[PDB]
Amino acid sequence: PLLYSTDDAICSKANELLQRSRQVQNKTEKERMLRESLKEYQKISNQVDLSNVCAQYRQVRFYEGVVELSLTAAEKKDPQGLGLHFYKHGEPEEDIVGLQAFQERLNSYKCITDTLQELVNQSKAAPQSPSVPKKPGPPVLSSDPNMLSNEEAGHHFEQMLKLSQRSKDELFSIALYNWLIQVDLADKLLQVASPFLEPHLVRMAKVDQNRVRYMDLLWRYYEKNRSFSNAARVLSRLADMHSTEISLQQRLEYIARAILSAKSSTAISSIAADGEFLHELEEKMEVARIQLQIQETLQRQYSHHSSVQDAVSQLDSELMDITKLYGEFADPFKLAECKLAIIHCAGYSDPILVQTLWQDIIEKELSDSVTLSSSDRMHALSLKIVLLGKIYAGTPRFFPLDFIVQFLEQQVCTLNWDVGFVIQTMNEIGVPLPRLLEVYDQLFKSRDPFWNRMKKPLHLLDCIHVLLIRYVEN
Repeated sequence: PLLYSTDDAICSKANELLQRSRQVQNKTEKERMLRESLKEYQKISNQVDLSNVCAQYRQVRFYEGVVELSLTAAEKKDPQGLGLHFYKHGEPEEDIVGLQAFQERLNSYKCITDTLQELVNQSKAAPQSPSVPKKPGPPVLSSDPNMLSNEEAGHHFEQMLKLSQRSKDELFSIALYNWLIQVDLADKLLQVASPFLEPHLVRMAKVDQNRVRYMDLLWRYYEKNRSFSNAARVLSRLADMHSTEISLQQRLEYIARAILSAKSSTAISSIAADGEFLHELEEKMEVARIQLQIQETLQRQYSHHSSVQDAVSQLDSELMDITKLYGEFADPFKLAECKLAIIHCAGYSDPILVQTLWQDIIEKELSDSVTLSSSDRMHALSLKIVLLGKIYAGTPRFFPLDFIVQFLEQQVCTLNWDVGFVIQTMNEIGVPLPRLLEVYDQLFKSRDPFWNRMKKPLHLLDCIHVLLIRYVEN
């Protein structure tokens, strides 16, 4: 009906590919004339609709058409920098207007993957010599030159890669890679190190939801540099600030970083930002290990089989906001050792508080031991106390003898054992020996109930005398 299209976006390319098959081979005939025709006689083709025309373009290996026509496309898509702030502005689509020009960009992305698969693959014969109906897309492999110039695809690779490495702008680099680099067998983005890789990586990291998909890549690819001894440089970026909560991986990181932890080493310039932060991380590491020990006990309890009804009233509200929450509050199993452990881990200074925690701990261990003790209640007590005194480096004001001693004398009173052995438990916990003398002299005055029955003066003085002369702190 007189219909006539002066400029054609795809018909020209379709016809030209028909001629490429029948008249002009891209690699061996009229390559420069084909480029020039591509720009000036196929300038109208510029933007090509992913269609049958593109399917017949796939069988030939030419790609200078892809890159330059895409340039003219970004010309006919972004007239004056529309693309630059498209990503650069960042997630405004939440409306009918935002998801508008994504069309044919997502199509070029999915299509690129389709092209990657079909172009990389082989013909019917190459995967299977005999040929049944042929899938459109795979390159045919027949009557290839005697010389091993048959494998054009290899330099096709080299060419397209140069295209990636070399461009006036970033248009065919960053823009057409969305559904190609996040699919199998893509090595261009990793090999290239553009000065814009890092900013896109930080932008992806900013959103936790976006970050998780790229998280393993996010740490490495984000940093061009080895980042040899980065500690909390990705940790600030790391989401949920999850240092002491899960403890099924936090300790894995703690050990795999602490068998290299270098404190006072001057590895990183900002002590306040890295040294101070990693110091807090070390405190948190103690927190996580201790809380994890709480978890392991409560989880493998036989007396407490399932843990369905108690743990979630604690976990759902705060999983691990603060250590003392679970250390002093969130332990239905009634652990008190955790309470004083977090009073040392999280410093609190009440003689009455510290003292009561001591009594609560002693009563907890004796009660558990009667229910279950390896040998002698005192021996189980020794197990627990060395465990506590090893994880916690002793603080001189935070480990007063006066507090422990009354309960130790209570234990000697209740459970009769060799006098040298209670001395061995306290001695092996590292308890101050000067304060041992001072406490055992203050306490002796007035014959306090704890020191009654005079079990030690029997042979303790002489045993400790000989023990000391041969050896210290014994």
